[PDB]
Amino acid sequence: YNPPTNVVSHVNGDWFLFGDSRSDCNHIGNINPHNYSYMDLNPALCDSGKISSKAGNSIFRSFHFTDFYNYTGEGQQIIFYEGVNFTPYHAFKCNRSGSNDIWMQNKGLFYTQVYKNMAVYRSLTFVNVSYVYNGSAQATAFCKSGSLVLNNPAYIAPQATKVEADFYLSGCDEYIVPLCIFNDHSQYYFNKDTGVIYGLNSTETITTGFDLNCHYLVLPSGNYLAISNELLLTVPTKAICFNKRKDFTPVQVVDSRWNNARQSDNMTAVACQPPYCYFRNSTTNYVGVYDINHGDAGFTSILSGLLYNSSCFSQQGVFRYDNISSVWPLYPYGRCPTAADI
Amino acid sequence: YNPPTNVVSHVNGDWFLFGDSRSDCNHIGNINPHNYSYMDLNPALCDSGKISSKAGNSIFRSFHFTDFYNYTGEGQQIIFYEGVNFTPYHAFKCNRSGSNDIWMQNKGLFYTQVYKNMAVYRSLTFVNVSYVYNGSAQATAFCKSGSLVLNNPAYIAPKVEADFYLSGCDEYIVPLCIFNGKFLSNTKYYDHSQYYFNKDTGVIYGLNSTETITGFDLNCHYLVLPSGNYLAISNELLLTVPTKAICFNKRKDFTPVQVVDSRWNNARQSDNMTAVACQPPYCYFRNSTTNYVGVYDINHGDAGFTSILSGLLYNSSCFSQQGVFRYDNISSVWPLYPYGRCPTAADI
Ligand SMILES: *[C@@H]1O[C@H](CO)[C@@H](O[C@@H]2O[C@H](CO)[C@@H](O[C@@H]3O[C@H](CO[C@H]4O[C@H](CO[C@H]5O[C@H](CO)[C@@H](O)[C@H](O)[C@@H]5O)[C@@H](O)[C@H](O)[C@@H]4O)[C@@H](O)[C@H](O[C@H]4O[C@H](CO)[C@@H](O)[C@H](O)[C@@H]4O)[C@@H]3O)[C@H](O)[C@H]2NC(C)=O)[C@H](O)[C@H]1NC(C)=O
Ligand SMILES: *[C@@H]1O[C@H](CO)[C@@H](O[C@@H]2O[C@H](CO)[C@@H](O[C@@H]3O[C@H](CO[C@H]4O[C@H](CO)[C@@H](O)[C@H](O[C@H]5O[C@H](CO)[C@@H](O)[C@H](O)[C@@H]5O)[C@@H]4O)[C@@H](O)[C@H](O)[C@@H]3O)[C@H](O)[C@H]2NC(C)=O)[C@H](O)[C@H]1NC(C)=O
Ligand SMILES: *[C@@H]1O[C@H](CO)[C@@H](O[C@@H]2O[C@H](CO)[C@@H](O[C@@H]3O[C@H](CO)[C@@H](O)[C@H](O[C@H]4O[C@H](CO)[C@@H](O)[C@H](O)[C@@H]4O)[C@@H]3O)[C@H](O)[C@H]2NC(C)=O)[C@H](O)[C@H]1NC(C)=O
Ligand SMILES: *[C@@H]1O[C@H](CO)[C@@H](O[C@@H]2O[C@H](CO)[C@@H](O[C@@H]3O[C@H](CO)[C@@H](O)[C@H](O)[C@@H]3O)[C@H](O)[C@H]2NC(C)=O)[C@H](O)[C@H]1NC(C)=O
Ligand SMILES: *[C@@H]1O[C@H](CO)[C@@H](O[C@@H]2O[C@H](CO)[C@@H](O)[C@H](O)[C@H]2NC(C)=O)[C@H](O)[C@H]1NC(C)=O
Ligand SMILES: *[C@@H]1O[C@H](CO)[C@@H](O[C@@H]2O[C@H](CO)[C@@H](O)[C@H](O)[C@H]2NC(C)=O)[C@H](O)[C@H]1NC(C)=O
Ligand SMILES: *[C@@H]1O[C@H](CO)[C@@H](O[C@@H]2O[C@H](CO)[C@@H](O)[C@H](O)[C@H]2NC(C)=O)[C@H](O)[C@H]1NC(C)=O
Ligand SMILES: *[C@@H]1O[C@H](CO)[C@@H](O[C@@H]2O[C@H](CO)[C@@H](O)[C@H](O)[C@H]2NC(C)=O)[C@H](O)[C@H]1NC(C)=O
Ligand SMILES: *[C@@H]1O[C@H](CO)[C@@H](O[C@@H]2O[C@H](CO)[C@@H](O)[C@H](O)[C@H]2NC(C)=O)[C@H](O)[C@H]1NC(C)=O
Ligand SMILES: *[C@@H]1O[C@H](CO)[C@@H](O[C@@H]2O[C@H](CO)[C@@H](O)[C@H](O)[C@H]2NC(C)=O)[C@H](O)[C@H]1NC(C)=O
Ligand SMILES: *[C@@H]1O[C@H](CO)[C@@H](O)[C@H](O)[C@H]1NC(C)=O
Ligand SMILES: *[C@@H]1O[C@H](CO)[C@@H](O)[C@H](O)[C@H]1NC(C)=O
Ligand SMILES: *[C@@H]1O[C@H](CO)[C@@H](O)[C@H](O)[C@H]1NC(C)=O
Ligand SMILES: *[C@@H]1O[C@H](CO)[C@@H](O)[C@H](O)[C@H]1NC(C)=O
Ligand SMILES: *[C@@H]1O[C@H](CO)[C@@H](O)[C@H](O)[C@H]1NC(C)=O
Ligand SMILES: *[C@@H]1O[C@H](CO)[C@@H](O)[C@H](O)[C@H]1NC(C)=O
Ligand SMILES: *[C@@H]1O[C@H](CO)[C@@H](O)[C@H](O)[C@H]1NC(C)=O
Ligand SMILES: *[C@@H]1O[C@H](CO)[C@@H](O)[C@H](O)[C@H]1NC(C)=O
Ligand SMILES: *[C@@H]1O[C@H](CO)[C@@H](O)[C@H](O)[C@H]1NC(C)=O
Ligand SMILES: *[C@@H]1O[C@H](CO)[C@@H](O)[C@H](O)[C@H]1NC(C)=O
Repeated sequence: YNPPTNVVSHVNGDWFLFGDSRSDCNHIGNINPHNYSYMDLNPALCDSGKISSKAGNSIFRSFHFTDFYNYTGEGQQIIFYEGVNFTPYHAFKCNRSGSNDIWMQNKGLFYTQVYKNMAVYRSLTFVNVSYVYNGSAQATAFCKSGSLVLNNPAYIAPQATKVEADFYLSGCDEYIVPLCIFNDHSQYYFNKDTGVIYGLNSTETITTGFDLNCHYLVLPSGNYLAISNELLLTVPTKAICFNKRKDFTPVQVVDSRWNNARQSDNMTAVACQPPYCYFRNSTTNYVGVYDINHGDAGFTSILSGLLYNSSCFSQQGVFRYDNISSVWPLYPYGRCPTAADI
Repeated sequence: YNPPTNVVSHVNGDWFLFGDSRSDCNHIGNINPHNYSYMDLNPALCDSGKISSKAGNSIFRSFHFTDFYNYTGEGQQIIFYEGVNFTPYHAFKCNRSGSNDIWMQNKGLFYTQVYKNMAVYRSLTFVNVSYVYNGSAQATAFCKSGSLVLNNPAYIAPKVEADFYLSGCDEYIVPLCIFNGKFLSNTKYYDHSQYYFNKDTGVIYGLNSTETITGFDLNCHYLVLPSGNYLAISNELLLTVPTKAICFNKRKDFTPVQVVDSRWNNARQSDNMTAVACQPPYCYFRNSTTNYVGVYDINHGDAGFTSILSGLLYNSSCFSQQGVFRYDNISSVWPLYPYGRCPTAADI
């Protein structure tokens, strides 16, 4: 009896968690009353030095908006428990005429690149992208909804019939940058070292509004050039920074959603696929004790696997022991049991 | 005893092999004496319906050149035993001051896409890519060496552009290439420059040239694209456009492919580009520990590789970096990046 269990865990001590208030030990200082029941993470892991988490935030939210947290962490086995802090609930769009679906599509495309690459790099952090433009027209902040203000990519208008800007990716093995457009102007990023050109022409669509479509390029270091044919130019101000190549190690991603009253999405589930990712989810509504949206038994149970080492990680779940079981593990990592007759 | 064995094999009947003369059951017709000793494949498999192979050819060779074979096959587990038919032995380059190194770079990048994608598609074949160019110039063939004449991408020379279409597949591999370095024109130097543009998604893929350490030849990138209506655009005098594509069909659960090293006898220079292309988790690389010494002639019918292919004569439970474990119950080593039903190395 060694069943596949619905938890995130680790083979050894070499792991790292990226999360939000539900695993942010520092949030307790900002709330009254002061206790840890808002967390799904067990408080014994607070001192572990293996968690980079921030209340109200997500990796995607930090990537695109001024509400920035510098998520930073290193490990062989990466675990994610965030994403909810940019959801349909927030109803983000650039204008009144925008579309939240475009932004849900972006969320899904972004996290796909995060997960794929964190299966091959130990280290994730942010860097500020140095960009230079001689057409000093400032940035406008041309995309706002409530307290969410877009600052990556930056907008540049022309001031002192074609606009360009230089940017520089440095210090990391590989970087994610956003390349975006509103769905008649084109947008190119050009690597001057390699000669590779990435671009986006604008084209209409039938079932959406009018908002910023982003693609997330996984780029090398180099001296780049952002170019545009018409008036507006978009350029990266932030990048996910990948370091320290490792043997392929699937990441673990926990479903980050609200209580059913608020509207959530399944874009991290879409992004999380085999062989690079295992998706864990409770079989219940998120019903928190601190408030309705924080401190749930189902998700506390999933995260409880971080309190011990486990042998084998599979699509069905985690097997603690490496010898025998009654189910064949799919897409395994670690020392895995057989389910043959012996 | 259940060790990781050095063979290519299959979990069940659902498999397919892509290869060359060393698994070409026809060809016996075109040689004298008529003996199957030239193959590393076992003749018993000749009527399996699961081999697409052609003597003298390789997938990369058919992709790029006039010497075309329509490689075609479908299976959950895919095995490749080809590649040697484009090697430094052939010493290909376009012009006088060309570079084979560039074409090995090209080889490595092509097979990287082939193996990655045959991990997630059942069916592989070739489609001809039809293109419309409205100028007077023809698709001329200026880049060849021996009996190898480049026909993909095409090469048009009178801003010039041409339509092209990707139909018949879920996804396609097409070449986007340029010549390295800056070409001269009326004192002023200019950069080689080619874009492809999807008119539906709006995505623009492009290449411009740069200075890199002599050896001026065609640098290709191999884009994995969806069906749609495309535009090939040039900012230089010359236009390049895809004439063939690798055609992927029938999405499948992730199933690592198996690649067998394809080299010559050591008297001829081979390359390791398929090894570089074959990496975990999407590919397992099998190679013998000896020099290729063939029996029909020096380059055909080797013991080491005949041994590796013999695993196709039976079903095997578990596939891993170290090799194929036949049985799914118990073993002495822990399988790395396993596929199938794998044994434990634990003490019961
Ligand atoms: C070299 O020779 C080979 C062999 O003669 C030639 O190979 C053939 O190439 C042609 C293209 O020239 C291919 O046609 C296309 O096939 C696609 C796939 O069709 C099959 O799969 C479809 C979907 O399968 C999925 O669903 C089923 C459930 O129903 C599952 O079983 C399966 O697992 C999948 O999940 C099936 O619907 C279909 O019946 C086939 O089984 C098609 O998608 C493709 O359609 C395009 O064109 C259509 C117009 O006819 C149009 O309707 C569509 O819009 C679409 O754009 C098209 O039919 C052959 O598949 C291919 N055969 C083989 C054996 O490889 C090759 O052309 C030749 N090359 C040269 C250069 O000469
Ligand atoms: C992760 O896990 C959770 C739990 O398994 C998944 O939650 C389900 O999410 C799907 C997709 O969004 C929902 O599908 C909707 O179903 C609606 C009708 O469903 C009724 O039937 C269910 C009983 O068979 C019942 O559970 C459900 O009520 C639930 O939500 C109520 C919220 O007001 C709450 O009062 C109840 O306590 C109960 O929890 C409904 O009566 C349908 O109208 C929609 O169109 C849509 O199809 C499921 O309902 C969700 N189920 C639960 C229990 O929350 C979640 O999708 C998983 N995440 C990912 C990313 O896959
Ligand atoms: C598949 O398997 C076969 C056998 O396992 C394997 O064959 C080996 O290939 C390599 C590379 O072609 C050969 O390596 C050479 O070995 C000799 C000594 O016998 C060395 O002196 C050579 O040294 C070179 O590299 C040095 C680096 O410091 C240079 O200084 C020097 O100038 C030389 O160029 C060279 O490495 C090896 O002999 C064969 N062995 C056999 C038994 O054939 C093949 O490489 C494998 N294929 C792949 C893709 O891995
Ligand atoms: C070369 O000249 C031909 C003229 O024969 C140009 O043909 C044009 O091709 C485009 C793209 O296929 C056609 O547009 C398409 O129209 C259909 C239906 O209207 C639509 O379904 C497609 O989405 C697309 O919009 C266009 O009609 C056609 N023009 C004519 C006059 O027939 C072609 O553009 C030229 N190619 C180059 C590279 O200059
Ligand atoms: C899981 O295994 C790891 C080894 O990778 C253990 O980590 C060690 O924990 C002790 C504390 O008792 C430290 O002194 C070591 O420095 C740790 N090493 C590393 C690499 O973190 C960990 O204790 C194990 N967990 C459990 C619950 O036994
Ligand atoms: C990169 O950019 C961010 C955002 O502007 C900088 O974050 C600010 O840093 C200052 C000084 O540490 C703080 O006072 C602010 O509170 C920070 N803002 C936020 C939203 O966190 C960051 O300093 C920059 N980092 C580097 C290395 O240049
Ligand atoms: C996020 O935090 C990390 C971790 O401190 C920062 O990493 C430092 O980056 C600088 C270069 O700007 C290096 O010289 C340091 O050695 C790095 N680490 C430390 C501990 O000093 C990273 O720059 C931060 N990113 C942002 C956008 O603020
Ligand atoms: C931590 O404090 C919170 C207060 O927010 C406590 O939450 C209570 O949970 C129980 C569950 O039965 C309810 O009876 C209360 O109504 C909850 N109060 C609120 C405001 O949500 C929680 O019990 C405390 N836990 C510890 C260990 O101190
Ligand atoms: C794709 O293009 C190739 C051009 O090489 C076609 O193959 C040739 O077809 C002609 C006419 O049947 C034959 O006489 C030649 O022998 C073929 N050449 C080679 C190298 O095999 C092929 O028929 C085209 N396929 C489709 C479906 O149009
Ligand atoms: C598989 O491994 C587990 C993990 O050690 C074994 O569990 C032990 O089983 C013995 C039976 O004699 C118990 O007394 C111990 O309490 C268990 N130890 C632990 C640490 O859980 C299990 O027996 C092994 N199964 C087989 C068939 O070899
Ligand atoms: C979109 O938002 C920007 C500022 O975020 C604003 O300048 C602009 O007026 C808005 N668009 C429309 C159509 O009002
Ligand atoms: C902006 O001007 C500086 C010199 O003042 C130059 O070095 C830089 O490359 C310019 N950027 C662009 C995009 O032209
Ligand atoms: C792409 O959009 C630009 C507008 O900036 C336009 O000039 C061009 O015509 C479009 N692409 C093509 C292939 O026509
Ligand atoms: C995500 O939700 C969409 C809603 O239409 C659904 O079609 C899709 O199957 C879902 N994907 C996953 C991975 O849950
Ligand atoms: C596993 O069981 C099978 C019987 O079908 C056979 O290979 C052998 O008995 C077992 N393996 C070993 C190594 O004993
Ligand atoms: C074919 O060649 C092999 C290798 O020399 C030889 O042993 C065998 O006898 C040959 N078969 C026939 C039918 O001549
Ligand atoms: C490349 O070779 C062709 C003939 O194959 C020759 O005419 C041409 O001049 C060469 N290219 C250049 C740039 O000189
Ligand atoms: C590449 O080269 C052409 C000239 O050959 C130049 O006009 C074009 O702007 C370059 N492409 C990019 C993206 O800068
Ligand atoms: C291929 O060959 C080069 C040396 O020419 C070597 O550096 C590289 O690591 C080799 N790769 C493999 C997979 O054998
Ligand atoms: C492998 O299994 C299939 C059934 O899935 C069977 O028909 C076939 O004969 C087996 N192959 C061999 C070589 O025994």
